[PDB]
Parts: sequence; structure tokens; C-alpha cells
Amino acid sequence: LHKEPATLIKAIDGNTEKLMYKGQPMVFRLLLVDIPEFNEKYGPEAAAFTKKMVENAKKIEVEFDKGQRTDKYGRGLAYIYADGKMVNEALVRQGLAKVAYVYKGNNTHEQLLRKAEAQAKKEKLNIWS
Ligand SMILES: Cc1cn([C@H]2C[C@H](OP(=O)(O)O)[C@@H](COP(=O)(O)O)O2)c(=O)[nH]c1=O
Repeated sequence: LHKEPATLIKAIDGNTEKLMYKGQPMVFRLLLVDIPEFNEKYGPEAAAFTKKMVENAKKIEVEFDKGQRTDKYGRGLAYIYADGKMVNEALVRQGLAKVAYVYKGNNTHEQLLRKAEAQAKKEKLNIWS
């Protein structure tokens, strides 16, 4: 797979956070994870973690997998990196998201993420506490 550039578009004017990819604003959805919603346990902690990772990055990159690049809502489907650190993996490794939504065809980093889940679960972190 290939990492490609993007920049963070911060939330303003009642809009949501987005990434600018090829010079266009897009909502992205992280591949291979299920993240608690804001009203659920660890929802605020997952949002805060992601926001810190992306806001503090010098360089954001998006890495599409080999299958579909957008979902039925028009969201980009990608692995997102902040200064080389994968956000999808880091969230799962902290127990702030579960491996999920593994569609045949966009599963390149499934095993990496499952190992991070198993380590988060053994360490009884967050959702596994
Ligand atoms: C992560 C992911 C989600 N989706 C769709 C499946 C779910 O559809 P439904 O909206 O019908 O449940 C939805 C879950 O996203 P959220 O977890 O962001 O709500 O996004 C994909 O189609 N491909 C993906 O790779």
C-alpha cells in the first residue's frame, strides 16, 4: 500500500473535522475499527486520543487499502498516520477501539490490529478493563 498526503481541516462553523485529500475536504472513517460513540464508555477518551494524535502531527498521511476507498456515505476509508504512527493501530492498542468491520478486500492490516487488541486486552486497558 502507499501513504499519501493530507491535512487536517479543524472543526469550525458547525462543521465536523475533515481531512483535505488531493485538495478536497473529506470525512474519513478509520478502517478496521469500531470506536465507542461519544455517549458510551470510552467515547470521550477515544475522541480525545484521536484528536490529539492528528492535531499534533506535523504530517498526516492516508493509506487506502486494495478494496473500496469510500463507503456508502461518501467517507474515505483508510489507514491514517500521524508522523508515521498509525492512528487505527494506536487506538486499538490503547483499548479505545475494537477490531471490526473487516471486509474482504480491505483487510491488509487486520493481523497487526488484532495483535494490538490482544495486547490491550492482556493489559486490561480501557474497554478491556
Ligand atoms: C469501517 C467501515 C464502515 N462501513 C460502514 C458500515 C456501517 O454501516 P451502517 O451505517 O449501515 O451501520 C457504518 C459504520 O460506521 P460507524 O461505526 O462510523 O457508524 O459504516 C463500511 O461500509 N466500510 C468500512 O470499512
